[PDB]
Amino acid sequence: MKQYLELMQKVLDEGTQKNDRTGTGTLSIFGHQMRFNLQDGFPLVTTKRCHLRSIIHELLWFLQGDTNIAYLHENNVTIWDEWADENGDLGPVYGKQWRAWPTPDGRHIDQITTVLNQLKNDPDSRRIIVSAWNVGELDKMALAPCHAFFQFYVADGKLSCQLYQRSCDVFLGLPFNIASYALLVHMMAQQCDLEVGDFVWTGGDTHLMSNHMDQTHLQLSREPRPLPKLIIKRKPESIFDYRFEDFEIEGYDPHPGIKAPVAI
Amino acid sequence: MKQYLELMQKVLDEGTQKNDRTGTGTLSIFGHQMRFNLQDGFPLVTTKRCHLRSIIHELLWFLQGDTNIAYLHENNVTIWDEWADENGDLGPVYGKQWRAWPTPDGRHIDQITTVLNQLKNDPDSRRIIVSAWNVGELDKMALAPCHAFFQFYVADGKLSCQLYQRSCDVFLGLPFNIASYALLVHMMAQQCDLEVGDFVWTGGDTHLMSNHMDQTHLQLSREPRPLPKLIIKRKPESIFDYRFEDFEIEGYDPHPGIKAPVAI
Ligand SMILES: O=C1NC(=O)N([C@H]2C[C@H](O)[C@@H](COP(=O)(O)O)O2)C[C@H]1[N+](=O)[O-]
Ligand SMILES: O=C1NC(=O)N([C@H]2C[C@H](O)[C@@H](COP(=O)(O)O)O2)C[C@H]1[N+](=O)[O-]
Repeated sequence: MKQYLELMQKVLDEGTQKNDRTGTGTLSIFGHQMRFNLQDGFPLVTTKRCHLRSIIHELLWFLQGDTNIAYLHENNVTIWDEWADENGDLGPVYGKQWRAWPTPDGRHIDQITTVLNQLKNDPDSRRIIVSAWNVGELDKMALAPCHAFFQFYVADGKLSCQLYQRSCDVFLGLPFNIASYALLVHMMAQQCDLEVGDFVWTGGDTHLMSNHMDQTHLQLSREPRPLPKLIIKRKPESIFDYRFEDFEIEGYDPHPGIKAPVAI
Repeated sequence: MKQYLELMQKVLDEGTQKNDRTGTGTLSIFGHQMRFNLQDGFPLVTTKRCHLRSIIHELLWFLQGDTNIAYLHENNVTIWDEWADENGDLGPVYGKQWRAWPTPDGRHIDQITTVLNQLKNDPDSRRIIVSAWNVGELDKMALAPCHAFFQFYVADGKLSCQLYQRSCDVFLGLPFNIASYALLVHMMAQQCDLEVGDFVWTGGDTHLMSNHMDQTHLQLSREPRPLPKLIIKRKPESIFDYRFEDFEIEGYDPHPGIKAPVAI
């Protein structure tokens, strides 16, 4: 996508050399924002093939409040394996905070239901927020949430969403994060009887791994194809009742996949 | 300031009419980002006079973890009066969350010290964050934090900071929020022996009150003057040992003040 390739070029042109915790260098910029009109099409990167199957399953898993990879395994989704312990536990990561944020007084807050209530009963609210950044539980998480904080917004029958992503691997992480939040906006809009508006992506440390220079050059040579169209085949009675087969992507014609290897 | 006046014009040109909880209309946009190179000067709005005295005292009060207005009163700062109860209590707002975020296991997390540790011992960290968005304590706050979440970043001996502000009154609130965070970046840089980099402001619902049309037109007619220079007169031994008189602003020559009235 146009916005994505401009970010990619901007990191190459403007990134400063920064070490990360792996020891691999990165090229890094701090602070960037992009916007996707969801009425223009589903924002799935076309300049390299992205397997949507994993994105969907992960999102459904988040919404269940599940932090054990067992569900992902039933479906042969392995994207969380490197972080899981022998039991398949990740600690209180994303889904746990979305659905069951623990308070000092013994409650567990369902942030997803809260947001649905607000969208339905107080759509002009400037407080419609989900946070995964639970300071008291960070130590226990396999890793700190990258996509940390998001806000919904309703104007003119349109649902928009802004994500604050503290840390972003532009090559491996970003394509997947944008699709995942766009899908969530579509499910939220469906459940609230609203139209989709904008997805606004905001980045903190937004970086390319230094061993991804060739892959980045390769991708930047490719021309974006038209965006696909997301189809939702049914309206469940709840945001928690979606199933994998409810979603269809139409018109997706990507350039071939690019493998990007990682250091250990 | 240039960036500020462009935001102001952009809300007028692009804002949609949105009601708020007061009942006053707003003109609102969702998602905006601006950047201030702090080496170019202190970002205090010149196209209307801003009284820095209040900004400073409020910031020192935040850093104390104090949520009772008593300290502000000793100094005849009244900006929090409309929200305080008869005892002068605000509930567990900003300062309480910065200095003493309560965990379910009975701890209180000092996020300011945490950030200082990281800046000194692990400056490449992509997790150097302070959040005021404590989901379990929102109900008890006089109001939900507007400036909710911020991230620090170190590259090339320069300290940058990004603020996510969920809700922003462009006329009354914003000038004051930018100065307050720029001052914090200067104090943090001083304590960590770093140079100042960028302050990146990111907005959610960014709005002008509909009864501020005349004041906005007036201000937009004015030409920005050069930015002032911040002077810190001493280096305290701790981020908690700053005093009002440690700060001086040099070269500040603003156009006259503009009063903006509010509905009740
Ligand atoms: O969804 C995600 N998107 C991402 O881009 N990441 C990336 C950003 C970083 O390159 C890395 C996390 O490392 P730290 O930022 O050091 O925690 O993983 C994180 C990630 N995740 O852990 O789920
Ligand atoms: O620092 C601040 N900056 C701001 O711009 N505000 C503004 C944004 C809104 O116009 C209003 C808060 O109302 P809600 O967004 O409805 O909570 O107050 C909030 C504020 N504060 O409460 O400290």
